[PDB]
Amino acid sequence: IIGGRESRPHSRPYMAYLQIQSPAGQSRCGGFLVREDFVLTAAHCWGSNINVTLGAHNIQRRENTQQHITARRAIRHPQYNQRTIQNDIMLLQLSRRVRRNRNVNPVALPRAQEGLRPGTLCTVAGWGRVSMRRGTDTLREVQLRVQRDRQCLRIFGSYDPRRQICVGDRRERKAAFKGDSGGPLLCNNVAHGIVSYGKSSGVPPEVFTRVSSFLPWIRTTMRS
Ligand SMILES: *P(=O)(O)[C@H](Cc1ccccc1)NC(=O)[C@@H]1CCCN1C(=O)[C@@H](NC(=O)CCC(=O)O)C(C)C
Repeated sequence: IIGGRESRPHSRPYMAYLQIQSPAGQSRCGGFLVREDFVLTAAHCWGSNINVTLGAHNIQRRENTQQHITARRAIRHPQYNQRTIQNDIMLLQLSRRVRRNRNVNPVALPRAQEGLRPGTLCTVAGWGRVSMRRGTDTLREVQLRVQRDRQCLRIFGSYDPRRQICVGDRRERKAAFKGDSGGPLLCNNVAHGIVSYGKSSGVPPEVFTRVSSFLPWIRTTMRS
């Protein structure tokens, strides 16, 4: 997270930290709990072995609020396109349900087909880098403004307004960045987006997967 602030500890109980493949550091992403046994994240964060940490603030410390659970299945959307980074969404079915408590609980999802007005203020959180030079050990967050699709439509070749959201005012140095992929974009306390990609500079606007477009697939995968 660039341009944000450290989150009040344990105030976003749905946040998940993903350790992808061995050794401990092969790759990292964020995610968010959507049910006691399921975490939503970005498909590009896929790995053969994924260790999910819930209840954390400082991911470099053994905190007593932390629950570490391995992902039993990592279900990438069927049409995920690694080249264009399209349909960048994945469900992680946990090997055991989390023990639900104040520090560990699911976030609300939007209703299907629910859109979002440009200009809307949303919050994104994560353990990603804060600059090209440094990272963070603790959770941070920042408020970003929803942009007109039109703007991303002209900046990123493979942008699809029906499945993605254009996010962040170029005028502010605020953005999700490396390591924040898979994290949620919370708009009025509902998880509307998933951090997907942007410019290597970290300069906004950037692209988030639009969760409300995948509700039927989400619901099918968790039910079935
Ligand atoms: P996530 O893995 O932590 C990451 C998050 C991010 C957000 C905004 C800016 C930079 C990073 N996502 C990625 O690294 C994704 C997934 C692999 C490719 N990708 C990138 O976003 C890349 N950018 C693009 O392909 C667009 C480049 C452009 O139009 O300039 C690179 C690797 C940053």
